[PDB]
Amino acid sequence: LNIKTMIPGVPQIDAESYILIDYNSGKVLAEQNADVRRDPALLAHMMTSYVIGQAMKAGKFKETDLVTIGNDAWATGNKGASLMFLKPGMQVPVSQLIRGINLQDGADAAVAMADFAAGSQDAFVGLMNSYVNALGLKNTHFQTVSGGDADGQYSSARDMALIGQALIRDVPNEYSIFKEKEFTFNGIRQLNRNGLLWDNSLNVDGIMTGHTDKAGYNLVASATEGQMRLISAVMGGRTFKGREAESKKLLTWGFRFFETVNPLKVGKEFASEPVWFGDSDRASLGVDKDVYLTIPRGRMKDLKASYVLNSSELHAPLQKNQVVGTINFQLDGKTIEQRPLVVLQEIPEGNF
Ligand SMILES: [Cl-]
Ligand code: NA
Repeated sequence: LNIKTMIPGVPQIDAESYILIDYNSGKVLAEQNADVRRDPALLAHMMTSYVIGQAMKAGKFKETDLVTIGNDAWATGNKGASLMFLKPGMQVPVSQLIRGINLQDGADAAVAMADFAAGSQDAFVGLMNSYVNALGLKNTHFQTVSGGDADGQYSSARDMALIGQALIRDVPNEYSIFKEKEFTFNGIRQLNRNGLLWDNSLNVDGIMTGHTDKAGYNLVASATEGQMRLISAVMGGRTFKGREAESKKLLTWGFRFFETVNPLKVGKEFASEPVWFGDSDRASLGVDKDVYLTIPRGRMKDLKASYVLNSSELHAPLQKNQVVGTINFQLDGKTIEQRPLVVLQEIPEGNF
């Protein structure tokens, strides 16, 4: 009812679905049909990139390793021109192939990497589906690594934003690939088709874009402003003209009306409480995971922190990171965010 306590209107987005989330807090800022199962088109390669990134993180291979191209990679919609051939017998560096997945149809480079990383396309696809389970995605399923007609291949705006968040969070060295405006594939210079990388009003460093007639226009974008990072997923975009415009509009809106606060870090003492029957007198209390809250912009000065304990008194023995209560964060008297209150240091039984 104030200009201070206002609820912002969401801009009109000419697309079938969308979601906008904060990367750190995972807070959902805006959504429409975010769980509707859709053709992801070329965004499916975000999951391809994710699995590849996990393989490299785990030291399975390196960007300098040479990959031989098979007949499997050649058979994808079968050189009559195109110096963009991944022809059989070639041995391409992993560096070229992981970037070539992002480029044009990633089909032949994705098929080559699938065999390299997982032995076969089917096994690799099994890995994409195990990570759908690991990431908790409820509306994503993969059928193929090449391109994406595939009638049993789908995702949603939310699930695609979550894949973008995991890419950034879990495999940042693979995520770095996405901001490169240009790279050389097979000796020929390519440009990044994420045009928002050239936007000087926004700091966008990801992620992927893809259009087909059945899937419409699709973009997953990530943008930063200081320490704040937003992720948008816009899918089933209706027009060419809005294919980057709609996502820009969403991203700028989330930065204008929301700010992400970090009230408390792992290991820092939020409160202390006395503990009975221990070797020590007081329990050091806080969190086991960094607290990130996304709140209305202008409100961070007004945010109030408090806590409640699971009990009347703390009794030893207390394990490190044992949950003993709840931290509540309030604005205007109402609790908007809660986190678990843990023991920061073990208090074994004793005397006291
Ligand atoms: Cl993993
Ligand atoms: Na590695």
